[PDB]
Amino acid sequence: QEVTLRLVSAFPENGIYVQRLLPWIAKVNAEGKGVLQINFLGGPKAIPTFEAGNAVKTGVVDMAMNTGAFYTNVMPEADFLKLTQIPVAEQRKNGAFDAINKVWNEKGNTQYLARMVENQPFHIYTNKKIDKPDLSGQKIRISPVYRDFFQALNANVVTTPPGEVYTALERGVVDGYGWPIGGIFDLNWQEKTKFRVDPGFYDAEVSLTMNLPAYKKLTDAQRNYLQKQLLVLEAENTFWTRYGNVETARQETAGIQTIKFDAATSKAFREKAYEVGWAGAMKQSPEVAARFKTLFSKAENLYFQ
Ligand SMILES: O=C(O)C(=O)c1ccccc1
Ligand SMILES: O=C(O)C(=O)c1ccccc1
Repeated sequence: QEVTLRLVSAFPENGIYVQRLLPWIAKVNAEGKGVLQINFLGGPKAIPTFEAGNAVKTGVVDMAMNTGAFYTNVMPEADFLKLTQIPVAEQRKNGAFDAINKVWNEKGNTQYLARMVENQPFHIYTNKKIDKPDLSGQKIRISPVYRDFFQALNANVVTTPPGEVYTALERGVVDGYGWPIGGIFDLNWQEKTKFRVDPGFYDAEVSLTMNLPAYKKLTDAQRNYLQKQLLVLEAENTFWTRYGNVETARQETAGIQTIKFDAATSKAFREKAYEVGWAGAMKQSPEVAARFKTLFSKAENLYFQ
């Protein structure tokens, strides 16, 4: 009657995302005895960051906390969730959530369960000051989130998982990196970060996913309980707006300088991120990308303007 599901984190255990995950697992377990439990396996030391998506697809683990940016090896469509401009509660009402799950099911043998990070724009962080929206000469650490935009800004790019960013900065292998507004202190990157470029762009996606067979094997009661707890997790996404503000102030206090462009240049920079981001998605998966685009836009922005 009680099922135990094995869950891995693609992010380091000392980061904010695992700090959010563990109290939720604790609640699931405390309230789920006799019904459903989650066995947290650990972070990248258990399964490498870029392998967690495949581990879920193949059932080596039941569940993961991960970003689609880390499992483009399963399906390139996985990276598209950075382009959401409505929050997950609204995605559940407008068909976006179901559309995501349809693709994840078919192309990845994966059920898309919940989004536990949103309202976290991405930024360029760098040690080489710029005064225009261009990165010529710079070598920047990335995941797939940033590839299209940073290449369009003339950056050289190199892929690393989050746990190798500190080392890349320490060795001076990169001038900078992409990351959300929040979290740069968790793995001590502030030590080697001089600037953050504004504005931010896209919206970070960190979600829970599950092996599709394992999801289908749940009893109705187990699935209903899991769903209740998944919505409980998402209801706490109000945190992210607070965290963004605190982290922005924390960077200023730490002496990280904000690079700002004028109003027109800033507006065009964020527009460019979305234009090239969607153009890349469209090349990668025309039908899925086009469909997601119509479901991911703000209600106020989806028609003629
Ligand atoms: O820069 C990354 O590693 C990345 O892709 C990501 C995605 C979501 C949240 C934080 C980082
Ligand atoms: O709201 C905060 O002060 C904040 O940034 C934070 C960070 C981690 C846990 C709790 C709060």
